[PDB]
Amino acid sequence: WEEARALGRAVRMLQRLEEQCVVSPPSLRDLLPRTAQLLREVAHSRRAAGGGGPGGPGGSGDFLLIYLANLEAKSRQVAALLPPSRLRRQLAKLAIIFSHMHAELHALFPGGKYCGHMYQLTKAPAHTFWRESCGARCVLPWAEFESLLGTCHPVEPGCTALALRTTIDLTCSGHVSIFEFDVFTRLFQPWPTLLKNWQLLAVNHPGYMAFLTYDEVQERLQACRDKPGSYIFRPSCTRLGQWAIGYVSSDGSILQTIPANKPLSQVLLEGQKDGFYLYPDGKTHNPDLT
Ligand SMILES: [Ca+2]
Repeated sequence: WEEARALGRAVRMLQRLEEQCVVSPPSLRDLLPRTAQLLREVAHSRRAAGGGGPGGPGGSGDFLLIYLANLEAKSRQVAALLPPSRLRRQLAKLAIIFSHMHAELHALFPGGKYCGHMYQLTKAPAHTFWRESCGARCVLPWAEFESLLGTCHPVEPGCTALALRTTIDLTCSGHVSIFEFDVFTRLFQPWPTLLKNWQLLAVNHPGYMAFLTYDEVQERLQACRDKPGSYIFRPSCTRLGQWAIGYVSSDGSILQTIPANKPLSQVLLEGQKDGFYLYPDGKTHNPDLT
């Protein structure tokens, strides 16, 4: 069967990369063997008589077809860069993407065993939307997903929709999994104003940084070290669905805040009032979040 062969090809490509990579999270040296070990687990479980969950479009089989083709494409990108500033950045972005691919596979096939049909989103309104719109499916192509989301939260076609796609699609696969929609709706809660929240915080906010690691943001914030109240906020790529707010304190040290149940807009507005989050990316413009 073709899925078994494809799983073997993927495990081999991850081993080649792992050997070609011979530090701080996300690290390809860590992620490559971890993802391979998970795929070996998936292969074993797919031998079982049941365990595939509801079939058809967007089920476990479809998820793996799309996931392993994308994992191949990203692995080719890494191989083409590795030695046998630009390079550091390209390998950082790809490490973030691998951290995303690992987290998604772990969320949906923990221990190798599919749970995409049972998976539950963090935010209840978003969970209901997914199960009502998408049913038992764990993954959709972007164009279908943009249509379904639009029954509730329509986005303007063109550059805005494409920006939304770039934000939601953590694995850069062109498909949205239930795990990606969980992360997105957690980050940009609350549900009733979901895309307004995303517009105000991730398209029109100079403090937002996507696809940057902890080390890259520290390097960025150090530049602001003489402007206390400077801050940037990014989605964590190691603790998916959480924000990490990096900020310059009064004394000039770089601290971190992690939001919990409060929407980001509330955290930033309260941190503005308290005088902590004042100059986004060190810029003078701080957007009004009411
Ligand atoms: Ca994706």
